[PDB]
Amino acid sequence: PTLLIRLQGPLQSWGTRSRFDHRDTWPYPTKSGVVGLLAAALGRDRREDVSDLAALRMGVRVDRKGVLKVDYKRYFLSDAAFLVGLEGERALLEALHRALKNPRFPLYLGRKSYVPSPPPYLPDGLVEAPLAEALEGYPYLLGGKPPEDLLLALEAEEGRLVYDQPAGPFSERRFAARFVREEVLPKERVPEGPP
Repeated sequence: PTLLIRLQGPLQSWGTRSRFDHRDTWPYPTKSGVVGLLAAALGRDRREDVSDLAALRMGVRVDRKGVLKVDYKRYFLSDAAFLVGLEGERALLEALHRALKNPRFPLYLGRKSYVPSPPPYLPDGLVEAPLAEALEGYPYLLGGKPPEDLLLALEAEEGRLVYDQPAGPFSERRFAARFVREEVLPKERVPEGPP
């Protein structure tokens, strides 16, 4: 029902495309960034259609915000940890689940050489629940319970616009606006981690 992935590492960078400067970063993973990673895992050529991936409904749980720093110019998120969920058609999610375990192309957290640690694959990440519940109920990515309430950023029908919805093959760089709603997730909801 919902595929969960971990985006965690010493360095990450995420771009929207109301066109975005490659030297900037969004505060948490973007739909375009995540779909790019999914496509890499599947081994898709950049010219290939990604409408099936774009149709997935995405949510982000910010387990650890990480600190905004400069890489030498280039902004990045230091030591951030994100849980990302994707809800949609089962066969595709299962294919993605397998692809993430053994990615056909290297997975990077934004800029090539930002290596994930731990890897994005979560062995128990394919949850039979809709997006919000899947994200709410997954164990904290770091040890213990979250010490404070978490940010949850959900694809929605209303809210704030972000131009990160892949609307054609990545080679064309065609993106549309989607609404993302930011909510506060009570810390008591999240089971004790790590996964």
